[PDB]
Amino acid sequence: RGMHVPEHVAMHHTHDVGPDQCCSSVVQMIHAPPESVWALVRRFKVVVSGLPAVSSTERLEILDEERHVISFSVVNYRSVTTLEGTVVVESYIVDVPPGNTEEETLSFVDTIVRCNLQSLARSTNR
Amino acid sequence: RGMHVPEHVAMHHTHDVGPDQCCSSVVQMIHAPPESVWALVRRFDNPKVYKNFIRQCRIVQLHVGDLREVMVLPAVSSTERLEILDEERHVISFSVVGGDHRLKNYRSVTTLVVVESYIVDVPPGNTEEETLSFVDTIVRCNLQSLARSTNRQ
Repeated sequence: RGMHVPEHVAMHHTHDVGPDQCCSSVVQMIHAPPESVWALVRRFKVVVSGLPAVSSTERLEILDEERHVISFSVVNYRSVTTLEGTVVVESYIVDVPPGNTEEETLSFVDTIVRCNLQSLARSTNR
Repeated sequence: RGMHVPEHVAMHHTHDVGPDQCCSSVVQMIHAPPESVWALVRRFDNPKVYKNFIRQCRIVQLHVGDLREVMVLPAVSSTERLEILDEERHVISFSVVGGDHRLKNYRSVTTLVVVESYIVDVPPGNTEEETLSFVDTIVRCNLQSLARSTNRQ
């Protein structure tokens, strides 16, 4: 967006759009210290079942302990995650393969992140 | 929370866990008044108010006995009722009669002590350590989504 401190969020959360490629931002912050949050955002659970099958092909491309950055990816995703307490932004990338529209998908890959960075705040109250 | 909590968590939750009919609770706590909590949640018209992964939803000619047409990827679509809309003792329950989807019998009791009880005809022709975990997580996200939208935190 142009956050409070988009500084390590810069090169990362900056993703290239495309003709089929997409991406978006988030608002979820925590008041427990940041390194106490990183703690949990470092140990690779949050398929979720539902549909008959469930596949993924994930991979780590960035790991930064000193400044706090872990970039997920697929084998298209390219999730990036950043940080009196702490902030936690979010962004990713994706595909609209014939079958839907961005206002279902990026709102199908949107709604989950809140339910993933919301899971993180409970575990570090405030 | 605690043990003086049956006030309306008796005549509801004390409920028929039959043979293939499972259920489970939900630890959640919000710093707004239960009245402030209730308004956000009361809204059965739009479940979107706070409930996740939903899509557009209508009704039938909100009320007690008036059906709705919520819908959620590939395919699946949910059709519910509102057996109980108790507005004084914060309680909503609603069954998914006339649904399109797999997961069978339902009566999602959301009472406020803030707890959501779910029931699922134990079999979707599948496991049981998954039927609970598939939904109980779905449940999880929503009440967590309930919390956010009111200034609990």
